[PDB]
Amino acid sequence: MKPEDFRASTQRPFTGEEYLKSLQDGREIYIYGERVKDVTTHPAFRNAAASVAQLYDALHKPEMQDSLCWNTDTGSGGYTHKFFRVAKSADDLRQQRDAIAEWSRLSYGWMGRTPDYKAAFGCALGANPGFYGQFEQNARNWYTRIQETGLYFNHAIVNPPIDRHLPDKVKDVYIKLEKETDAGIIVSGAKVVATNSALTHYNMIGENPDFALMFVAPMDADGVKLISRASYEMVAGATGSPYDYPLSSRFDENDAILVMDNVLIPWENVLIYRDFDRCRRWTMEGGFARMYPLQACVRLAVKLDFITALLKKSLECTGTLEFRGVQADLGEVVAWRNTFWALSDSMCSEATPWVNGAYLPDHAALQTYRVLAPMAYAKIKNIIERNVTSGLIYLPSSARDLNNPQIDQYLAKYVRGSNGMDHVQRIKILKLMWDAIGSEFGGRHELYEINYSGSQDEIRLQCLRQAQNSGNMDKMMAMVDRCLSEYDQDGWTVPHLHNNDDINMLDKLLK
Amino acid sequence: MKPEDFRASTQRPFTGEEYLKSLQDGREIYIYGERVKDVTTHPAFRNAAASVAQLYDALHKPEMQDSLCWNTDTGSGGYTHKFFRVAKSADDLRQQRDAIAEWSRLSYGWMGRTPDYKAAFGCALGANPGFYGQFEQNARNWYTRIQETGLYFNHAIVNPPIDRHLPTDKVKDVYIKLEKETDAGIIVSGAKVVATNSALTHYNMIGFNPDFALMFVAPMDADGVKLISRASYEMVAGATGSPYDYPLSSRFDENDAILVMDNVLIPWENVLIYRDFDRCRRWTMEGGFARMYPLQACVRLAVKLDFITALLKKSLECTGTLEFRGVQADLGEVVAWRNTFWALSDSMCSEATPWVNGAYLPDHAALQTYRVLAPMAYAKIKNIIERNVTSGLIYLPSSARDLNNPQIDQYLAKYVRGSNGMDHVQRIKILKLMWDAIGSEFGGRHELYEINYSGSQDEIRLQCLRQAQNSGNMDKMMAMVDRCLSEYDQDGWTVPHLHNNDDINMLDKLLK
Amino acid sequence: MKPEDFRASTQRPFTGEEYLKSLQDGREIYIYGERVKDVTTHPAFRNAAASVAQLYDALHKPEMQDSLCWNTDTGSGGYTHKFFRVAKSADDLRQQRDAIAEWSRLSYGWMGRTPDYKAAFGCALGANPGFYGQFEQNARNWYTRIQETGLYFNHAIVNPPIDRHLPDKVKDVYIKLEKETDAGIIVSGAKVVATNSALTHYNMIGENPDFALMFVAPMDADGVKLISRASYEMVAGATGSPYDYPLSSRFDENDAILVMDNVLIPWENVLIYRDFDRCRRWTMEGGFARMYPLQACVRLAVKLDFITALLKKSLECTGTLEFRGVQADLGEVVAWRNTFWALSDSMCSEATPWVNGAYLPDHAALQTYRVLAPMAYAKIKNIIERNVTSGLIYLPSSARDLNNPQIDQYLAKYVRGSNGMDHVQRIKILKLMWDAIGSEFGGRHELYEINYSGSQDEIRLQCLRQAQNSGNMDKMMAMVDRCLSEYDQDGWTVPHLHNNDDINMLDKLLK
Amino acid sequence: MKPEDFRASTQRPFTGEEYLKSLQDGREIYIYGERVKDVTTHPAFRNAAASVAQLYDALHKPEMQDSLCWNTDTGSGGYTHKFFRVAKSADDLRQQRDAIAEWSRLSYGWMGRTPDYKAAFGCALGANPGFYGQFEQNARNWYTRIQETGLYFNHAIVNPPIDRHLPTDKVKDVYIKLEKETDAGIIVSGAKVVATNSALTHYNMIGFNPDFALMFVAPMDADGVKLISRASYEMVAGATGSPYDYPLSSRFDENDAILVMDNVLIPWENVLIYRDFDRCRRWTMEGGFARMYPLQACVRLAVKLDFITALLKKSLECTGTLEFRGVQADLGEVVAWRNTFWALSDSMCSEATPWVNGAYLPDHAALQTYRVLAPMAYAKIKNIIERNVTSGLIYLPSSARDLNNPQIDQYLAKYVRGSNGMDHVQRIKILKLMWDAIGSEFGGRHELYEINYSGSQDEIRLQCLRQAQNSGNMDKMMAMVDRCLSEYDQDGWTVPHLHNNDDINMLDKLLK
Ligand SMILES: [Ca+2]
Ligand SMILES: [Ca+2]
Repeated sequence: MKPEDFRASTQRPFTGEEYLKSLQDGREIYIYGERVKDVTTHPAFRNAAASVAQLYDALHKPEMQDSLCWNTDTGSGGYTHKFFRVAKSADDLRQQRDAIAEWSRLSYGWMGRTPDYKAAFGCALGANPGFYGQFEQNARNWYTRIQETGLYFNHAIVNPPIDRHLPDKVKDVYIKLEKETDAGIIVSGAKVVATNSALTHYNMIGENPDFALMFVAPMDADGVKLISRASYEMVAGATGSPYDYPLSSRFDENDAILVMDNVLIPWENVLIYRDFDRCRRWTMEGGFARMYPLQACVRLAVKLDFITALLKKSLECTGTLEFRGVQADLGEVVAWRNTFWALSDSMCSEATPWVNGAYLPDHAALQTYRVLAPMAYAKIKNIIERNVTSGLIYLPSSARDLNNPQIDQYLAKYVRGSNGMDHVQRIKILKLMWDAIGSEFGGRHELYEINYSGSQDEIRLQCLRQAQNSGNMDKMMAMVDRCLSEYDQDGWTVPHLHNNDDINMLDKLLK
Repeated sequence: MKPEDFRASTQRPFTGEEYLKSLQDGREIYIYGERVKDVTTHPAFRNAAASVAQLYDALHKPEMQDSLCWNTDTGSGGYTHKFFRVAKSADDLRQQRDAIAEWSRLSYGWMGRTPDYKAAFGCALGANPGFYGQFEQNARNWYTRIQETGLYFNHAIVNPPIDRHLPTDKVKDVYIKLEKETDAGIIVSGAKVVATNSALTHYNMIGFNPDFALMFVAPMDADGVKLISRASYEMVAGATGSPYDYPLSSRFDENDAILVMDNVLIPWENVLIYRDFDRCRRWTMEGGFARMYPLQACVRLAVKLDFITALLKKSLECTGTLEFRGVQADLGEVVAWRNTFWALSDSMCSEATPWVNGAYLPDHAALQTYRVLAPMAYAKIKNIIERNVTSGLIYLPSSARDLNNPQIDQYLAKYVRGSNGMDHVQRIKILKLMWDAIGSEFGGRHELYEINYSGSQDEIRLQCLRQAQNSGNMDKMMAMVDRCLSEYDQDGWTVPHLHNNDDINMLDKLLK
Repeated sequence: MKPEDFRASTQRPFTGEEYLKSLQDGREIYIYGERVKDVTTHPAFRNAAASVAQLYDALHKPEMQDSLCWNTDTGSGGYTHKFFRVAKSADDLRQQRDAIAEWSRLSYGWMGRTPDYKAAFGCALGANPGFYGQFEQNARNWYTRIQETGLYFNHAIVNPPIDRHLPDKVKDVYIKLEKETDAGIIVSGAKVVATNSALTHYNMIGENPDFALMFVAPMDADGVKLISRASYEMVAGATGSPYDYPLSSRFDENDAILVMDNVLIPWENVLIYRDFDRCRRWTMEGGFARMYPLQACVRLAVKLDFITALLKKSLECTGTLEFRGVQADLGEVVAWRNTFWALSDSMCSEATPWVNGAYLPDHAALQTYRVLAPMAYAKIKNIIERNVTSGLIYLPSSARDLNNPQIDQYLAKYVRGSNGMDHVQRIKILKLMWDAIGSEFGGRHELYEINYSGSQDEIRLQCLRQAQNSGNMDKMMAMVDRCLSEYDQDGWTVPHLHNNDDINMLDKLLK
Repeated sequence: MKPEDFRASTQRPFTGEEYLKSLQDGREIYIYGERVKDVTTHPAFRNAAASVAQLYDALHKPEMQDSLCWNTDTGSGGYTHKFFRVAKSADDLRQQRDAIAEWSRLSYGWMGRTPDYKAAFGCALGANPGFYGQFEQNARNWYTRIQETGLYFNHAIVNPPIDRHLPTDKVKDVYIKLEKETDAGIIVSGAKVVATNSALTHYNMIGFNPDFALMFVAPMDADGVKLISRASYEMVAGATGSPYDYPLSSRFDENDAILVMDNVLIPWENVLIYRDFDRCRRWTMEGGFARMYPLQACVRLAVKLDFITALLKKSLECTGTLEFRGVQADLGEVVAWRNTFWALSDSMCSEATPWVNGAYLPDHAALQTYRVLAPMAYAKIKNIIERNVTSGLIYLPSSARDLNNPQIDQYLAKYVRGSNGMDHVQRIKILKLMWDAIGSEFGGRHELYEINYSGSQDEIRLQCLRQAQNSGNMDKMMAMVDRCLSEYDQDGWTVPHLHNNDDINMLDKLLK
């Protein structure tokens, strides 16, 4: 059974209930040395699964449909989330920017790999299917399927480590073509950082041409397996509570290892085959890399709306918000929050036509978001840590402490909010702040924001390459060349400026 | 004679020639212990004056007029720089953004107080004249005047220091204060500091016991108006250097002066706020100028960053270090900062809101963001340049005189070539241009200017916070946090879609 | 029964066994809404208690005694840890510096509030007992007791928050004298950030003179209670393993709220009584503030030895240590690690005589350590996070994954060390790094290092005040004043320099 | 005539007068397209020459001799600066540290290439002469010479740029290379860049196909030795300023030149390494100099930070902002950085280790730490100053000529007073001193110098890592991590004092 067959109607994406039923497919997932029977009921994934299901439910609410949905461009007569359909103007991109922000607000910016992230990949297939040559019809069909059903795609792109001392064994670790058959291709290898793949329907995977592949793999195919990292949702449930870990308990996106063990990929799922030329050209010509950072920038901007107000609430509680230096530190967090919204505005207003009527967001703004976000996030976290100087480190252990009157009587007296809040509300706000930055979930989120789109050198190199490839550097260079042409070793070459022959005193001085 | 009377036509702003003639008035400027006889010929100001004159000439050039000008809204049938006329849409602001960029490119982003800077003040007077009460007609007339003529306004806003040990009488006399009220106007005395490029301006706007609660326009040639100049990088570059050695110092120096007002008569036609503490306190928020000028400043910086970015790339091509991954990454970060200020200027226009009388204001959050980011970005970009041109800047031959002496030149031709194939003349020229941008006294002054531009580091951050609070932005962010908090309590979830931990919590079994 | 009565001998401090027995005293501690019966057996404290007991055991090992111990100066004929006795030379301080480093190495620098931290307070009482006036004999007796027994002292100094809108109620939150009796004083209030107080014997607590107090409070006195924060030791035990959380499982120092509810403090335990003059003078004259940062700097330097080598091991595993930029980032961590050792060298070599033959470490070096440590620690953590770009975020969940052959077979193939390490060793190293920086314990440690001795402005202000009070600023100022005296508005005032009258061209130019 | 023959006595180093006479030789220096006739009288070098002469005079002053000098170890019965004689204990290094600080205080930390900088090279030759093989006696004789006379040595180590597009023949001719071997010595050609203060030195040490594998001593007056100077901040300050306006530029400028060697004859007595790639590669690690000079550099910077710290405090007293908590915190951080470099110099001496022939070397880890921290600390301190003197530096009156003109001076007396009660003359003087330290072209050059001092940011960090590895420090840190790892495995603790989690782990009960 195909995931899309769980829908009661072919004219709309999944509802939350249909999405949850579609995950009960015998996918192979491991956590804590055991196989997961059902992701929708398992204590490590059930609330994250319920959080994603809320996004699907919002598409069917009349009050949210103007902001979230458009009709499909397929002629099916149905509707879809705006970011699942190819943008054909700067205004289309702005409407998609707002639809992404509306979905991101349902997780307060904490879910980074929701269905709209890879919906940009579906749009890349639909806008430029001709790029894939003999696999053009696969690109067209996959765009149609993703758009109409609201299929939850992810990607597994980071390669696993290689032992430099191994013999043959080295060329077996990476995703490699092992056999070509009539039904399709047989593949083996692994990809790391398969973020929230336990809750997805499909994963896109991308001098020996056997390594030059791009294909779609279903989460329930024989040989497809996930090896999970520690679950902050399960730990928060087993040893904490929603009051103590309000983000860990519902928004944890498990960063897994995606294993492919002798997996048959049907020809209908192949996009690039034994083609080093198309693989090298895909980052620049495919469209996806020129589209997804719009989603990521908006998602971060929503998370920064949350962090900014949460920091203000935390400082109202500590009473340090009265200090000039504290207000200045909060003001800088506000400036960073404003930056990411302004970048998303520029991404849309400066959008350019691409191919087949499609529009792409401003490429310089996408690269800028990638460079600034790790620095802004690390700086904002340091600002929070140095401003809530004492308030976070000694928080009572549990909601159980508030529910024990022998303990609660002291918390009511000694842990009140400076701005008049009762102890229950003060502790609640500070626990929410701690889960955002210092819990294992908070620590993982920092590592995620810093390393998301690559190393610090790599993101800066790609920002430079974009300025060069777009012609931006040539235009900046033309201005410097003009400045240089206006003078030489003999003086000005322009008539409006005064030469120094009448005022230079060096001949008279050095005579 | 009024400065506008130097124009041969009432249908356009000054040409460069007319602007230069208008500066040959009774202005009283001191530098190096001497009174300046004529700013347009004096070795400390002549090239900076010639650089501003080029901006005026560009307004009348067919190849530039399309990007720079619009017709006046006064019914005169004339034209003006787009930023001298009130914006009435988001598209109007984008056109003004482009017109500012075109003028800023004529100085490669190095002149920060050109006439378009205070043209936002003229627009503030025109958009909201009713704010000034009995002085409403002065606001209307000044808007008309500035717009049609392209008058070069400036301001001196920073108060001078006060000795805390002097009597209460002596400390009060230092600030701008009303001395006497007459039939012709008001008599004022005091001083303002950081009167950047006031030597080349027509008028200065001066603003904040009601005798201290004033806002007025003062001509640069009024009796009792005097400027005490700082050291001239233009004059030093001319006397001991050359355009080759100091290519920016020699033409774009904007002298940061002390503006003195010694018993100056201000006619009633030039008064905007009079003995009114309420209007003075309300002006930053309601006047409009503070909500307009950072659009000019952000664009000006973005143009300077276009210049610095490519100049850094050229310098690294010469040193040959551009082949290193870490060097390319450092240049990539400069590119990201350059991109940021352009993206902020895009948002300022696209997110513009209606104000009063059909006027539009740029996005206020984006103006505050530019003010906070610019000092950090500029200091970081300068550090990136310093640590990447590790040797190339410090030993540059002294002078174009070294290149013009064959005995010295023959060794420079052999040992100081560009790594990318440039001859020594071009290699030294590029690196001297980079040094003038960052390490010369002009380069050092520019860093101090970009860092301290719109106030202290705490003040700019406080104003960014105040804007989020006053606009309702903080209330909306707070509504999202309040919604998160309402979804659970000390007993569990308050929303039905999430699973409570009663079936998995192990603390009862573990404890007791 | 007194803690010291648990020792089988009066001529040596506690052994580990005797220290553990001494904690079974009916102290009142809460965690997870429940009373703790015994800290030595409770799942939230038992390993942290066992870790402290190892320090006591090391004092009795012949192989460690040259580095750890000296004879007492009390005439008892016994021995003690070197830092529990007053230093009387620069060499004494250097020997105490080495003894602190030896004890700190037993927790790899992760235990910040071990008995040697407050041993500096015992030494402050012994070096200057005359400061306490009528309480001089209490200072002498407490120094003797702490030194001979190796009593585990802590301090509770951070005040709890105050609700600005409360009426009377405001002046009840802080530690305040409520009654003066023949036996002693009655006190009430609370102190926050009582780090590892669950494992201590005593805590030192320090216009209305009822608030101007300094006294010693036993952990088992009626009305003395601790309200604990979440236990990373218990969470690591319940949902993890030593392999998964190797630091959280044995070095967690619980940051508690210390409550004093109508506590009788006997006159023998009072050090400063209703004396605003002595309270204000104590930071500058007491000695403790001029002593404890030697312990803290050494402790951090040991933690940086650990982090530096752990980062190198982690980069060997990822294989990125081959990159120039990665080696430079590691080199900076090395430079920070070297700084804190160099500061501890200067603290000892530049030591000055104080009172009664006692020596104090260099005060400028103590203030410098306090300013630099938050910046260095935040920077080192950012270096680690941006250099282990992928390796930390997807680590398999558990030692249970390695013990399941179905999962282990893929980890053996795809998660090997780049430098030839097997997957078990690669995962182990990276989990150790993650527990140091990203676990909740790692997050708490960052908050601790940043905020330890106060806000960022406060530590910088105290560094400035030290330069001014010591005469250092006056000497730097004398050099600037000399530079200024060498010229005036007319030229040089010194004869060796050439005036510019023969070369100044301004008269000729401006004529 | 040899430079040492200018001394009236063989029992002491040069006096200031004798040092100045020794510079009036055949040295060939160019500046501003002209050959310098006499460095001691030329307007670009005369005060820098006079500043170095004061250091030599201080060696013979009773009030300073106690801190600066020791007897020679040569048996001559004379004395020398402590840093010119091989250290044979940790206490010897502390005494040399203090002698360096005393000399550095005479320039307030602004002269970075004074004679004590390369005196560490003389000590490297004396401590390990056997390293040089057949040139061992040259090493011994040069140590004796440098120590007894106080010869001013320097080095030019940075190679000049090479055009990558030139033929393999042309690119090779650029670097220092052996041209011919004769009976008298060797003929060399090539160039070195960043020859800081070479115009005022006696000899330069020049070091790294075996023709390129050389180390030798070259006198500044040898035929074919030429300097091409950078712009002179001393001359510019003299021609267009005054000591009041530029108090550091006017006396402490160390010109960063290009050192050219055109068919120079180097006598065999001056050769140290000849056509030996093995000795050239080993010299950084085994020579001793690289393990000695950073003690001088760290002390010199620490003295400059004593100056900057108090100068910042004086400047903030004048602006009156020192009353603000955030301003006091910013000054407190500058104090912490100043304290760091002194603490590093203490550790360099107390942790000194024995080397060869009884010689001691400062702690190597502390030298590498100083190199990594100094560029970050200096850039941060400069940013702190710039953002805290928000207005005070940018508008300073142009000249002492303004104070000497009563018409201008009367307004400065009223409007430019110090907030702490200082008169305008003292307020402007302090702020001009601060500006010359950070924003003048001299201040800009000093920032570039401190940042790029001992190499690129990656290179200094790599050398810090290599030192931890080569010394065994990394192995010892690794032994601690290996011990932590050995205390547990995938089955639990391997140590008996800790409790395993079998009784509390809830995963079996929770899963399956
Ligand atoms: Ca006049
Ligand atoms: Ca000669």
